[PDB]
Amino acid sequence: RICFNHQSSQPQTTKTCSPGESSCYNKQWSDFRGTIIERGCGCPTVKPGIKLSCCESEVCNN
Repeated sequence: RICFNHQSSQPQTTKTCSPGESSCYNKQWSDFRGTIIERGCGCPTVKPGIKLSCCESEVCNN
């Protein structure tokens, strides 16, 4: 699996996940500086106040 791993609206970058990892994620939250969108491999656990979206297809997390 290959997932996007760039932050927000910055230029696209991708990452090849560990073998057997089938998910990608999109996490979004706000902080004192602005709105952040983090992307990566896997499907992390839900943390309060953070929006999370997981998908299981190639570069599915834009």
